Amino acid sequence: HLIGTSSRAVTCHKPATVSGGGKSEISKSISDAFVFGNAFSHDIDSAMDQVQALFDTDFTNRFADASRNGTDHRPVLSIDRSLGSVIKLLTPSIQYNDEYNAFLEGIEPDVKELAFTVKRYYLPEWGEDWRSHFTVGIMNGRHGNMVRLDGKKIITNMLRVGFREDGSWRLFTLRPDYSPAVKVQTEDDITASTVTPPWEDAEGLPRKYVTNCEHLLFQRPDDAIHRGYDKQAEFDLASGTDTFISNFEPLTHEQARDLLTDVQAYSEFTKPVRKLIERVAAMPDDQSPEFWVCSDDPRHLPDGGRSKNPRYLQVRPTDSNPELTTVADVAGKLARKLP
Amino acid sequence: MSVVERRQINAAINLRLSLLGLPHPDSDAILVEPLLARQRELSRRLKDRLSAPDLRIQRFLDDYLADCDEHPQLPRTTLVLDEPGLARGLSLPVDGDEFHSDIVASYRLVNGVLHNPKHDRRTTAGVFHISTGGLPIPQDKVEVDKNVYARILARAFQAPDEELALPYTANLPEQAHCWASLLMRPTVLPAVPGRTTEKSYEVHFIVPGGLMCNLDFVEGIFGNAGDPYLPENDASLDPDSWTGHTGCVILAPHLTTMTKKSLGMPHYDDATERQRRDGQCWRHEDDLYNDGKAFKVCARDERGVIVTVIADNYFGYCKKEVKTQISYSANLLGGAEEEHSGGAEVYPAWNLNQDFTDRTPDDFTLADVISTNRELLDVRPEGYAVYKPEPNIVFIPEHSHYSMRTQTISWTAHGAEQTIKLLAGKHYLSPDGYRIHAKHREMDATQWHLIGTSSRAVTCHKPATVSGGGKSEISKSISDAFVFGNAFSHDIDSAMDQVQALFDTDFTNRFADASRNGTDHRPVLSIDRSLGSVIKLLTPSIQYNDEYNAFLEGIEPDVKELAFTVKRYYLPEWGEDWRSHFTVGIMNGRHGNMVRLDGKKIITNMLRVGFREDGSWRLFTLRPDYSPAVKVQTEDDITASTVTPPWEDAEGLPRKYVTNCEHLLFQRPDDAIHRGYDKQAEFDLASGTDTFISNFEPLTHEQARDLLTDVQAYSEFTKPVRKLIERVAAMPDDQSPEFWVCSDDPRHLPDGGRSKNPRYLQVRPTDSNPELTTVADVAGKLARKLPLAGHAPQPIDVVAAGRRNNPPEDKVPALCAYNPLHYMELPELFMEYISSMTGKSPSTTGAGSEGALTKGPFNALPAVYDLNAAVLSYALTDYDGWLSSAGYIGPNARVDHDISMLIPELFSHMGPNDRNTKRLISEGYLEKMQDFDFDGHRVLASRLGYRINDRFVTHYFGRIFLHPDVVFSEEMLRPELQDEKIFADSIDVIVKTHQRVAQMYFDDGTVSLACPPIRALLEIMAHGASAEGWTLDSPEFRKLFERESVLASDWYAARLDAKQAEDVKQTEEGVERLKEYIERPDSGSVSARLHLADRLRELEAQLTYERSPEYRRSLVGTLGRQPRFV
Ligand SMILES: [Mg+2]
Ligand SMILES: [Mg+2]
Repeated sequence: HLIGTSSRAVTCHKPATVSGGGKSEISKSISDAFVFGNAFSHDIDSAMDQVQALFDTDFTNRFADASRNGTDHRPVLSIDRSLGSVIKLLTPSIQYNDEYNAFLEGIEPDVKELAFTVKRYYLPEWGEDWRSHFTVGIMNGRHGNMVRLDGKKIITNMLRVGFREDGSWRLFTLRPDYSPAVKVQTEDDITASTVTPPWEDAEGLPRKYVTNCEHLLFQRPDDAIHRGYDKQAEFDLASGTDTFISNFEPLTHEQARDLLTDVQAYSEFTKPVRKLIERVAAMPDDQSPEFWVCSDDPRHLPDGGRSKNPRYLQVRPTDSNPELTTVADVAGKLARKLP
Repeated sequence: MSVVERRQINAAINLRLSLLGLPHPDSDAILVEPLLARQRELSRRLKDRLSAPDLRIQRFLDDYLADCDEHPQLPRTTLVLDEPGLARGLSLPVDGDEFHSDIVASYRLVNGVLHNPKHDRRTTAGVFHISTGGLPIPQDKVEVDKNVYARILARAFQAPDEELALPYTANLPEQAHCWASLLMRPTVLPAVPGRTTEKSYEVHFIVPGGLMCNLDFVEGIFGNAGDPYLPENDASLDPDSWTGHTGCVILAPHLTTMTKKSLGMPHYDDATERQRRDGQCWRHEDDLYNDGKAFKVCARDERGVIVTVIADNYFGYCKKEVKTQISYSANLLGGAEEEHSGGAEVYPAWNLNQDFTDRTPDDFTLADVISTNRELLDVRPEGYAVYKPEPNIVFIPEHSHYSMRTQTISWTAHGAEQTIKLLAGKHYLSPDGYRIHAKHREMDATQWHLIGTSSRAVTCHKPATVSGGGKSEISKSISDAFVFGNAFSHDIDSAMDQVQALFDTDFTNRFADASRNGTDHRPVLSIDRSLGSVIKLLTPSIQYNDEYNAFLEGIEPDVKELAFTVKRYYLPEWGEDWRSHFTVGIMNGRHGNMVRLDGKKIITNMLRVGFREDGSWRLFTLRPDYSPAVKVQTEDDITASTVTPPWEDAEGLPRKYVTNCEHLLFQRPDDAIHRGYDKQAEFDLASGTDTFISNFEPLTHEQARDLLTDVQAYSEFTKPVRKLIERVAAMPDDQSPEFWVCSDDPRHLPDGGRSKNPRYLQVRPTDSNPELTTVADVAGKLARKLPLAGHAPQPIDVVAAGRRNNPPEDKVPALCAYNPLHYMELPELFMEYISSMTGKSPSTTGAGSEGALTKGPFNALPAVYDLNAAVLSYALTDYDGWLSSAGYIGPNARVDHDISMLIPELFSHMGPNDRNTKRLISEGYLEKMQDFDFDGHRVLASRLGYRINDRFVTHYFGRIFLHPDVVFSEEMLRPELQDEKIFADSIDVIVKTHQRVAQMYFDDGTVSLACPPIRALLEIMAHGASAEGWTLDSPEFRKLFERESVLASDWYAARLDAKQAEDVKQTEEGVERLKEYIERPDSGSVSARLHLADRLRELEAQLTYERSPEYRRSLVGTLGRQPRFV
């Protein structure tokens, strides 16, 4: 699919944030927080009948301003109607009548989600027949509930917003047209800033401009002890050769050869760490370096546990990914008619 | 291949072209030149001297064609391909990557070599021509006059220059024109210890240089026998491994422009009805031979020399001709068969979850395994051993404990508990061969479990299977067919409440044998109770009592599956709070329905069994403990087999032993055009660099770069093809090879479409995964208490022929009366084998026929030879004839090959007694097909034999599927419920085809050669009754097929008398051959090197034994030899 990225940056500043308030999280991409589910329907044929009736609805007289009614005649599956257009069309709005907003409230959330799904995947090659591409599977002769597109299950994107009291996740579906925002990190821990009138207009509203005083970030991969979870730290710690690492346990060649055949723990690491364990395990005992660090083994404390403050100097995201940084700079300059 | 290997082949090629005086590239030479000048001069003094194999061929032609206008003489000077690889290097220009002639387009590829012949497809209509003057000609073949054959064979050696041009020199200032020859030794009789020596016949391919790619093709399949001029390669000087038979194949596409008139064939007015039927006559003087269509002409008789000329270069003709000549040698040799079959040694496997304790019987100990093969074992101090020829095989003491959680194997030895690490990639063999290995799931590399594979092979054999009947699927692994779904629950709380109630059930008083009650007190979630135990615990069984099986039948299917899921994933760490570990997701504030283990969705294994009428897949859940059976492929297309008393017991019931005559498999990846679908083909076509590929489109570097940037198509390929496209895209324009082949782009046809016959030569699975083949052989020998070193063949266990079915269409006949699995007694089985009906090419009377045992187009001999030996291989062995269904079950239940994949898994989970058809019938698992009236006409449905019922499905498919009672609907088990008319029409088509095929045996008179069983069957098929008035129901007719009848018969002893007489004749000929050769004065040097002195004494010892009545008694239980060929 296509991703559209606005060139209009909304630069966010997260100051004066206590420990555990989420200072570094503001520049961390939300794509890794994605949870993937499927679409479930207790009765797909009764659901597609309401979707078909919803498609056959005359949406032209929906606006609160009378001058706007009778101007938009695009059907829902029209090529001239984007996926976002259909989402706004079926969302109660101030611009819509009470006649229409009351009608929108009466649509089942199961039906609204299926209507968006048909819109997302409709191909004009299908013509009038779109129901034949949306079925439910039959398992052991019994009808299933997971909606399928040409046999294949439909995959939905979700994010967690808090936990229930019983500990289970509160998952919520993202809009079909939502895509993770692109973040260009500008600050992490030590920030130098200034306030001036805007550099492009001395008579404008003053602004704050910041830079990062640090060229390497002193990261604490707390949850890297859970193999496969902290993907970034696992890549940072395994794929480098000059990484400054602190509060980790020094591991030996034989320890890497033992972990290589620890099939459970080995299969849980992300691919960068699995590669690192392979390379170390293949080293003869006379080949240097003598030690290596694994992302899931912090420094063993003499008491018995392990250090809760593992650390390493991380290359800044804008330097490890200079291309996307250039794209944002070029795009942001076009947005402001700047050379 | 490496650049070094390619320069060595080119160097060997240059030496041989220089010996023949032919032009060759100019690229130490001072060193070999005096040797070359010497060998040339020795060669011109002996010029036009024929090698020993060519002498047996030429002497045959000179005598067989003694009364003809022409007396064809073989090419006296040829380019002899005495080493493997030469034909590969010669089939492409030395300096270029592309070659074009009027018959082939050849390309050097990144992933191998590509050869597109003039015709992309094989045909059968009027293709097999047999010369008169030899053995009888079947009714379906084209009859060619002996004189016309001589004129054809004479013109076959008059080849034009363009056809003689080697591809090796196509870009050189001067080209090399020559004939090329390749000697091969294809297997005809397999080796069975103490029973038969592996015997092969000898074939000599003699083709013009422009057909070099055909020599590379057959050399890869059947091997290279070397320089035929050397005594080491003379089949007659080692007669114990020779069948006494010689084949010859000439390829001459230029024969397609012969006129019938120039060949002296009669005009249509002067020709007989057989000649008019066969096109062996002309009308206009411009009429081409065989009306321009492809053809091969063939001459052979009882002497054992078959000479075939093929006028088409499509590679299928070459391998099928070798198959024909192997079948020709088998019928003339006796005691052997050539089968159009696939097969595999199938070892059943189970998912053993996390913990398993070894259960080795008392007659199997590691102490005995060590002392029997201690020169092969490195005994470790902890008390286990490692197989030194393959260190990944590890022999574990009996009664050991396997744990996946702690990842250990523990036992007691040397008065101490021993613990070793359970490694992934090792094969832990119990003293009886039972294998434990660690594996992670396909959809979750972090989910690990133990796999247990039985060392007790159920060796499956799939013969007489028409095209589309699933012949190759018998050996394909069912792993890639797995469909993965999730666990579903309408209400997980109420379901877990019923599961907890189920766990707190008193299960100890469950048995029908009341003395077995009160003995098992293990809870459901006990460590001492296995996952399979819980499944057997909740599965209705005849071992349980009436009240308990009713209690089980009252368990809802969801609760039963959830109970198994709780048992599958339960951990003793959880204690008694297992409920909290199973929940459903809350999405948008609404409770979901996917059962989740600690938050993660549970993944379930499923298989498709057919399609609904709307096209949707019929998915069915597998038992948690089901794992795909291990399949060691043994056959595919060309099978040499024999029937002897078991090699471990001369008094035992005779068995069949098979081997594959092919070493590369000529695969046709039909569905490779659907990217990602055919994972095996896509891996084979992309991961290689030496693959022989045919009927694919040659692709350029630029086309790889365009495909690399086509995100949709590129992402749909499997990773191997994606990696190949990446590599070719990175290639500059100055880097060779210039071409490559993509698995989804077959050869583009001149008429717009693409070829439907894409082909490549596949390395056999037993050769591409040699470690697993070693594992099965070691495990199988331990299961039989045999030493690890030595040939230990496994007999066939199950014979499950496949059958293609189809619903009726406007011109296609109804062939859809069979249900998933039929059992046929010998009479009904051989009406199927004789007919081999298929909906493809349906004639005017019913349906089409592939001939007897599907060898119709691959048999130069009367089919009745095969039928006599085939009927004996079932009567002498008590082999049951099974018949699986493919394509359709009735007119409306399409199943494709879903059931073909299920048959090996089904039988592998059935023991010997389970598969015994006499108790299956008497216990109500097999229903006899009954005749019925329809529109006043009696529908003879009884010819279909027996079919499985739902009791068979519930009991034996219940060992694979979680809910077996729903895998097959009633319309699928009793297909007449779909449409009675279409069912009656199918039987009518079957009965009418039985008539047409059996009648051919009367038109050509070969029915007079049939044994009494086969003879009366043909009379019944063709006329409605035998000469004695017998129908299929008559007890006198059916008793002819019983074992005690054939053993006590005179026609069987006559086959055993003929067998002993022919073996004595071959040996005494081999004795006179060696005596003569050693008594030559100049042959003393080779007698010392080849140990011909010892070999002659072995022959004379073999001759005395073959003459004794002791050898005649050992022949009882074998197929014998055809007593008369006319
Ligand atoms: Mg700080
Ligand atoms: Mg075949």
